[PDB]
Order: sequence, then C-alpha cells, then structure tokens
Amino acid sequence: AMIIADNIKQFHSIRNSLIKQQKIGFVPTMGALHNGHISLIKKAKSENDVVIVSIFVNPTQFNNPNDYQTYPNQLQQDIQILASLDVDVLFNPSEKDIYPDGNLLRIEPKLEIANILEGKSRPGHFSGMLTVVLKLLQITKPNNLYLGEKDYQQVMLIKQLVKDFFINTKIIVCPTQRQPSGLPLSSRNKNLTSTDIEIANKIYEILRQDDFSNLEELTNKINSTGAKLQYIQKLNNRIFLAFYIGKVRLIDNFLKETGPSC
Amino acid sequence: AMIIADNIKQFHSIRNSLIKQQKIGFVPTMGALHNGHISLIKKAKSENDVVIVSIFVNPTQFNNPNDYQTYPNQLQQDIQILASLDVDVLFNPSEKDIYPDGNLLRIEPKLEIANILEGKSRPGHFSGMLTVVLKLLQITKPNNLYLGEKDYQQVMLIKQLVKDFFINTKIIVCPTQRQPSGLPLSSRNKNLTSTDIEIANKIYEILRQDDFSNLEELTNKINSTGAKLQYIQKLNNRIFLAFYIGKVRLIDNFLKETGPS
Ligand SMILES: C[S@@+](CC[C@H](N)C(=O)[O-])C[C@H]1O[C@@H](n2cnc3c(N)ncnc32)[C@H](O)[C@@H]1O
Ligand SMILES: C[S@@+](CC[C@H](N)C(=O)[O-])C[C@H]1O[C@@H](n2cnc3c(N)ncnc32)[C@H](O)[C@@H]1O
Repeated sequence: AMIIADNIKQFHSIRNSLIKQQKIGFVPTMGALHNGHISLIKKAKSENDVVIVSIFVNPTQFNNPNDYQTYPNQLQQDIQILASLDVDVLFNPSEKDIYPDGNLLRIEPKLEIANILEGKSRPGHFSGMLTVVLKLLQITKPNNLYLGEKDYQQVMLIKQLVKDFFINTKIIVCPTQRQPSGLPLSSRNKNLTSTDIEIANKIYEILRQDDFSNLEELTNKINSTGAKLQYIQKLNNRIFLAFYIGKVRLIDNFLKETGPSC
Repeated sequence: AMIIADNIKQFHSIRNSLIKQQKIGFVPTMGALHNGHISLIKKAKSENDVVIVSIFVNPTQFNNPNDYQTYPNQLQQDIQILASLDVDVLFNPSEKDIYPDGNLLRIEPKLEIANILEGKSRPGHFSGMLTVVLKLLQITKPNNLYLGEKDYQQVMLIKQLVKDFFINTKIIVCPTQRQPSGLPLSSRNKNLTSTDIEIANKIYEILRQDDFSNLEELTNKINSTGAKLQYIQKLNNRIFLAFYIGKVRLIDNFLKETGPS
C-alpha cells in the first residue's frame, strides 16, 4: 500500500494529488531507522491523515568525508520498517534530484547558536542541513514537521528557517529516545564495536551520577573510560557534549536537573 | 481601488482571498518608480488577473552605506503611479516585517557568475538580493515574476533560485528601457545633477559609436568625460559595464552587435 517515490517527478505527482483538507505530516531522515525515528513517525501518524517520510543521505552537511562513506545503509530494512508503520509515502530521492546543478545556492547561518557546539565542531554541517531541509520543505509542503530533540541546535535553526522564509509549517519536537543506560539511539552507533558499547555505558553511568558542577573533573572521568571528549558545556539549564569512541562520533544534550533520564 | 498592504498580516489577508483560478503577477521593486518599472507592470497587467507590486528598499543588499542612505524615496508618487496603472495590490513592508530577527539566515551564492562583474564589484549584494527575493516569493507566491534585462546576472541568479528551491513561478525577462541617448533608466539617476546628466549622455554618445574591439581605448574615452569607469567586459555575446558619475553608480549591459540601441 505504501507509495515509494524514487525521484522528484513521481513525488510531485503524488503530492499534487492531495487536497487541501488532508493534514500532511513530514518526517525527514537519512535512513537507518531506529526507535528514535519510529517515535517521530508514530507521533506523525496520530496527528495527520498523510505521513511522508524522506530518506536522503545529504552529502553537503558532512564536514568529514569518511563519515559520509561509512554512514549506515539499510534501505530494504527501512522500507520494511516504514511499511510496518503504515507510512503513506516514502520519498527516497537521489543526489541529482535534490542538487540538479550541485550545491550552488546555500543557506548560511550567521547567528550565535550556529557558531558554538556542533557548529564549531562541524564546519559547514549546518549550512548543508539547512539547505536540504528548505529544499525538502519546498518539495513536500507539509502541514506538520517532526524533529527529534537529540539535535537541539538543528531544531532551533530549522525553527528560524521556517520563520524567516515564511513556511506555513508547524514544528513538533519530540523527546530523545534512549537506551536503558541513557545512551541516545543513533544510526552511527551501528558502527560501535562490542567493547565500544561497554565504554558508552560507562560514560552514562558517570553522567547519571554527576551533578555537572565541575565540568573539568567530569571531562577527566569521561576520558578515563577510553573515549575522547570533544566538548562539554552548559547552556541554559541544558548540558551539551560530544565525544569519540573509536572511529564513532557521539553527541548528546539533556536537561541539567534530569540528566540522561528515561 | 488599490489595496496597500504595509505589513505581512495585512498581505496574507488579501493573498489568501484569491482563487487558484486567478493568475498572479509579481513585480518586485525598491520604489522610485520610473518608466522601466512601468513597462514591467504593464507587461504583468497584460498577462495576469492580479498584479502585485512590492516596494521595499532592501538594506541587506546595499554594500555601500552612503548608497543606502541616499537611495531615492518617493512613496506618495509611487502610490499615485501604481494607482494610475490599476495595480491590484501594493506590498510596502517594513524592515521588521521582512527581517523579524535580523539578517540571520542568508542565501550564499557559490557560483561562477556571482563572482564576476557586479558580484566582484559589490560584495554581499547578491546574497542580500537572493535572500529578500526568496522571502518575497514565499510571501506573495505568484505564477509570474517580471524582471528587467538591465540586471542580467540578477536575472540568471533568480532563475537558479527558483529552480533550486522548487518555486512554481514563471520568470519573464523584459527589455531595458532607455533614454533617447541610450542611457538606461535607473532609480539612482534621480541623484544625478544637471551636469551629471550631460556626462552620461556623452558616455552613451561614445558607446553608440564603438565596436568594442578595444575596451582599453573605450575606457579612456569614458574616463575623459569626467566619469569613472569601474569595469567593462565581454561576457559571451554581451558587453557589461559599470561606472561612477559623482557618487552615483551606473550599470548597463547590451549585445555587442547592437549596443545601447
Ligand atoms: C537521522 S536524523 C538526520 C536528518 C538530517 N539532518 C536531515 O537532512 O534532515 C533524522 C531525524 O531523526 C531524529 N532523531 C535521531 N535520533 C533520535 C533519537 N534518538 N530520538 C528522537 N529523535 C531522533 C533527528 O532529530 C532528526 O530529526
Ligand atoms: C528598483 S529595481 C531593484 C530590485 C531589487 N534588486 C529587489 O528586487 O530587491 C526593480 C526592478 O526594476 C528593473 N529595472 C530597473 N531599471 C530598468 C530599466 N531601465 N528597464 C527595465 N527594467 C528596469 C530591474 O530589472 C528590477 O527587476
């Protein structure tokens, strides 16, 4: 029953066949679906008549080229997951569909929350992300856009994007889905080896015990587990941090009063 | 009977009151309307059922602060002109309307034609222009966009903008209106003095007699009139040039075979 649109020409046909009384929900992903994505999709199934899910590994938001090649790819598994959830339309475009002449016109963020944290650590990422989200919103034209809380700056920037370019879409932010240890579900965690999981469980054991009053002391407790902390910083009752376990980069953010709570 | 929407909310009211079965034509301007603008509006009137004209001196596309300060302002006469042209809606928004939180998210052109000619000579202008044009297209959502040929790179960049972000809008390119001497009509011409006008006529007296085989000799003939030639180049089949007379910046482009006819 689920419609799969491999290119933008077929999607335009599907999208143009919907009338203005149908509530349309849109969940953009880069595939490799986990319960974090599924929590977003179930939220959209309950508030909308039509749920569109996009799968597109956007090259322009990958500052690290090795990250782009080793990004998890499980398309057939994702289609099975999406069909199980009764998703109406899957939008799975190619690079030349979204960038017919390459990346010539780009959204550039010139504000503070784009210059710190993920933006400071990932140059060019937010520009690539914002450009493709605008393209996808211009394509899908949804009533409701669903975003995960795990990418907090991404949520804030897209909220600014929808406002500044007058897109008539409501943004629904969903809580981060976590393993019992507190580790946020993430597609890149597929690359984590056996001991790597044990290392990540050590860190969140620490994070759930710490009051985050001494961030330098906490940095040492984290690096002792074998991971390499990239940054950790408090920003408005909310702790942001990113670290490396092996060749896998992990990010997380959470309230200070709760920690990585379940 | 012309509606003057000076804020976003007011425009969304009249904009949403229109049927899909009404062809909407959009002519974005920065005010100081001249016959170049009037020709674009007349073209839109003859091809659409609703013609929307915007007037908004976009600050983020001015790389020169004095240029932005001295930009001609004549809102009352522009209203009279648009009314006599039977323009359906006038969109005259404020800076806060278009940039509620400032100029935070900008379109950046990483493209070849955005680095030569007016792009090199006016840093940041194209990024400011494309940002406000995208905003204006999101607000008005027309079927037809009407642009003048005098801003050639601007036309090509707006075509790329409409294609890259999937805006279902047709772009209509209209010819450059010119003084009898050949001097193109420009809103900044209103800042020229009476001797500035005489210099500009001598420049286009020179341009009409040149075969453009020697751009350097042409540059000296243009500088000897008192003006200051900023650039002059051949791009494919056309001549592009910009120059200063006093504090007034003037640009033009035309086919090499024809000149400013
Ligand atoms: C794989 S992410 C990346 C999408 C990509 N930045 C793009 O071009 O749109 C897709 C969505 O899933 C959400 N997500 C990822 N992990 C999540 C989690 N553990 N819990 C809730 N949402 C999550 C993200 O917030 C994001 O909105
Ligand atoms: C006031 S100009 C500046 C518009 C500005 N770049 C913007 O949209 O924010 C508005 C329009 O008038 C057109 N125009 C200016 N001079 C013209 C002329 N001499 N003949 C025909 N069109 C002209 C330009 O092509 C432009 O599309």
